[PDB]
Amino acid sequence: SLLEFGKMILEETGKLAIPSYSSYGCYCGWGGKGTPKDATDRCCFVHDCCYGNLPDCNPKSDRYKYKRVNGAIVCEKGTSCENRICECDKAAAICFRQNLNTYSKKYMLYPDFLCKGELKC
Ligand SMILES: C[C@]12C[C@H](O)[C@H]3[C@@H](CCC4=CC(=O)CC[C@@]43C)[C@@H]1CC[C@@H]2C(=O)CO
Repeated sequence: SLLEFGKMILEETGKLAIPSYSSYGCYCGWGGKGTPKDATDRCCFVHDCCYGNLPDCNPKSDRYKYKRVNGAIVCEKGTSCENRICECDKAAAICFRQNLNTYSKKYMLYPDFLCKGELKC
């Protein structure tokens, strides 16, 4: 679920998901169109694609369980949807973490009309 993803992001990165990632670039949060701005946005693009791979799943509302093994995120057994959503969210949180070094506040609240360019999942 969205609140769980938010917590996973905070855990990984130290940033609150709202506002650091909820409106970032062309793909994070509501939004996704055009060319991603940066690596972090590309995380969102791939995450968007990841959710798109699951049209009869509801990742905002569906709660999954995960644990930590070494500080590593380990998705735990639920429904097939929950398992898959968990893996999507886990990847995105790790990707944010991997790309904190190029996170740019200038992409927060990024204007929709600057998102043109195209990209197939
Ligand atoms: C889902 C995200 C996690 C997080 O918890 C946010 C969400 C945006 C909307 C939202 C509404 C809430 O009241 C709870 C948090 C949450 C539902 C965030 C946008 C950034 C992050 C994403 O990157 C999605 O692209």
